Amino acid sequence: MKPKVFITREIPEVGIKMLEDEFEVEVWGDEKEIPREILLKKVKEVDALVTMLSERIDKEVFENAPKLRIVANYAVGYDNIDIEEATKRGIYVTNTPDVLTDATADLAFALLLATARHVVKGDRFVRSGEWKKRGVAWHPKWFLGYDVYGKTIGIIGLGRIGQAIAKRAKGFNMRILYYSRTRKEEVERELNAEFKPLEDLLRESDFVVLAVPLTRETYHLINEERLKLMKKTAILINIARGKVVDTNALVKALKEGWIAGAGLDVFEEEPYYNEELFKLDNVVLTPHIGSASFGAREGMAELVAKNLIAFKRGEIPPTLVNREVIKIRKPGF
Amino acid sequence: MKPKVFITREIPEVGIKMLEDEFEVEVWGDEKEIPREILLKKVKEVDALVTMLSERIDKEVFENAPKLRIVANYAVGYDNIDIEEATKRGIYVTNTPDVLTDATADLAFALLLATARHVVKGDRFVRSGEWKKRGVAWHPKWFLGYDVYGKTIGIIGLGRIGQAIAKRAKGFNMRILYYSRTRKEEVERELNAEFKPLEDLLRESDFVVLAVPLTRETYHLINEERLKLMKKTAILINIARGKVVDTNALVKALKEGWIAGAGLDVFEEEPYYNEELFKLDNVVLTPHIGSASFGAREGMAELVAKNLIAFKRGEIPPTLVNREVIKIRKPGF
Ligand SMILES: NC(=O)c1ccc[n+]([C@@H]2O[C@H](COP(=O)([O-])OP(=O)(O)OC[C@H]3O[C@@H](n4cnc5c(N)ncnc54)[C@H](OP(=O)(O)O)[C@@H]3O)[C@@H](O)[C@H]2O)c1
Ligand SMILES: NC(=O)c1ccc[n+]([C@@H]2O[C@H](COP(=O)([O-])OP(=O)(O)OC[C@H]3O[C@@H](n4cnc5c(N)ncnc54)[C@H](OP(=O)(O)O)[C@@H]3O)[C@@H](O)[C@H]2O)c1
Repeated sequence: MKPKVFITREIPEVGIKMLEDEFEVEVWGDEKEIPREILLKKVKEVDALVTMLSERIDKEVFENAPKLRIVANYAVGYDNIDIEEATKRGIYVTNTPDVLTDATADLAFALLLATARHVVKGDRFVRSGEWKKRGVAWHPKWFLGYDVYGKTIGIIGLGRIGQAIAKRAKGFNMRILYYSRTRKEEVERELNAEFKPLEDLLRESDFVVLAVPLTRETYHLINEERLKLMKKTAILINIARGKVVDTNALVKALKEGWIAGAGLDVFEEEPYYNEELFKLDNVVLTPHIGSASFGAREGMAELVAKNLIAFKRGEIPPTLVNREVIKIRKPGF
Repeated sequence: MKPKVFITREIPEVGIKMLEDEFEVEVWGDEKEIPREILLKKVKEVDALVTMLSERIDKEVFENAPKLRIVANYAVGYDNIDIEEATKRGIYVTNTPDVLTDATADLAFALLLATARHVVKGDRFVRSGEWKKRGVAWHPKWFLGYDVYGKTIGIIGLGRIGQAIAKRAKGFNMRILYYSRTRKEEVERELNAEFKPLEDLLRESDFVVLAVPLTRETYHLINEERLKLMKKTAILINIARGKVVDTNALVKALKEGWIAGAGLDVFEEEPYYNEELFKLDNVVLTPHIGSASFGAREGMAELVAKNLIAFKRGEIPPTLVNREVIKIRKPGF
């Protein structure tokens, strides 16, 4: 167990214990994210790294990590890693797909329902004592929300999570529409999902759900132009990446009533603060807790360890993101 | 259109307009529920009544309503009406089943997911600016919640809404258990639901959902004894009636960690206020908004009108609750 690995956050002990028997492990345990200056210091002697989205693994990090051969992201997304640069350097990059699919799909529906039915607003009304203080038991128009069952859901990005969201949508007998980079006729057949050009999906959906990774092509995909295409009664749900949505445009759309509401788990900056957005009572916000379930956190921890241990043994990591690297340099330290 | 009807709340205009062409309609439009003294005054000359749960239609009301022949509840529950007394007097009682089934089942799942994943707590954390102010982007243990997909759901009361909840549970690939007064083998076959004695359902469920009406038999069904039977990681969801749950016992169970959390849409008194309950961050509360969807409210309004108009025409109301009354007195004014 001579290989050295530095883990940038206190992930589940199950994964740390698996790594301890194969690597010399070090784990960042401060309350705040590891400072850039300290990260550059820590990567100087490591053979492997386990990172969070908060760490920008760019060329500067690689230039300061001469022994680094594998970076395991404790996340399924990898927009925080310069994949092209890594591959060029023969550095393997892994992520945690599948093990967090159901937790994120569950949260996506939690936001869809909470936003559609004003659960957060209702909770505040009761909990604050306003309900009792005002002395009125019920009104027909109070917290009047949108039906979900039988309605149309438009999923943008029909990947691992997009499909999981579609499976749940069938439990609500919804009409499923989707727009994605790759068409999946088999999924279309099995779930009765129907492919639609982005423009038509936006016009026909009662609920628009974002499940695409952040790339040059998805950056601000949902802009002012597209928000205007959506139904005024439609709700936008984002569990993908904040930068996939033009926040200023979204806030404008909500204030002007172009759409009915939005449920967001991701933002353009994290932590995030936007006074105008936070004033709106037709939005539901969560701090990137998509994979925050006991099962997901554990699976992610075990998967990160599996990838590093497989690599140490000269095997191809199970969830390698840049497979071209294999031809550049064979696995191992 | 000589029959007179008094409606105790401003329900959707679609229903009021349907009634206007067949009855002389009067609609209570004050901010607060109609006072008892005024209700007794108003029922003196009416032939029909459209009531909300806030109105207790007991013997005292009947004794003061000599012309009353039909009471249409704008609700599916009717624990606010003395059905036995009504029948005896030849008074027809109708409710609004089915038209609000999907809205309530949707809200039930909204609470299940919101409670399991700490959506309300997360929203407060972001919205209050605490997330940004503290400057920490993410922690592995923050808002750590329970997986829903593939977990076990125990539905108590497998009726219209209980079954709707089970259909949604299949979208989450859940193991479905149920305890109800009547066994439905066909539903067991179609949804893979499994009947279980109440005690076994409580011990085996990860999520316990209440969907039974309030009766002498369901009053405080979930008491201290039964809360102790549930898993310490289980969550209780109540969209039925508040009195089906011993609130003091529930608060004790939550404070002591007997169960993981609870999502409640109904309370023992409405409006409700309970300082100890409202302090708990593992509960989600909504003000009886189960049927608060545009579609449900409209369907309910049309159904109430359909029942009264059918009755006027000497027909049996579509959703008559006390069918024994037909033999007591034929329909009509
Ligand atoms: N909020 C959270 O906590 C959380 C949790 C997990 C994931 N996420 C986010 O969700 C993203 C997706 O996760 P996942 O595992 O489903 O990823 P995945 O299976 O790759 O799915 C991504 C989907 O987006 C499609 N796509 C990519 N670029 C597109 C474009 N330009 N236009 C239309 N569709 C495009 C992909 O198409 P292809 O078939 O062509 O590749 C695929 O269908 C992650 O990258 C991450 O950003 C967030
Ligand atoms: N929160 C809201 O806004 C909202 C909205 C709608 C309804 N509700 C509440 O939900 C209740 C149920 O509505 P629904 O239309 O599903 O009613 P429903 O079809 O009668 O369903 C009630 C279910 O409870 C069962 N049940 C009755 N007594 C029982 C007992 N002692 N033990 C076990 N099971 C028992 C019934 O069995 P059987 O087959 O034997 O009759 C039936 O399966 C309503 O009465 C109301 O109180 C609340």
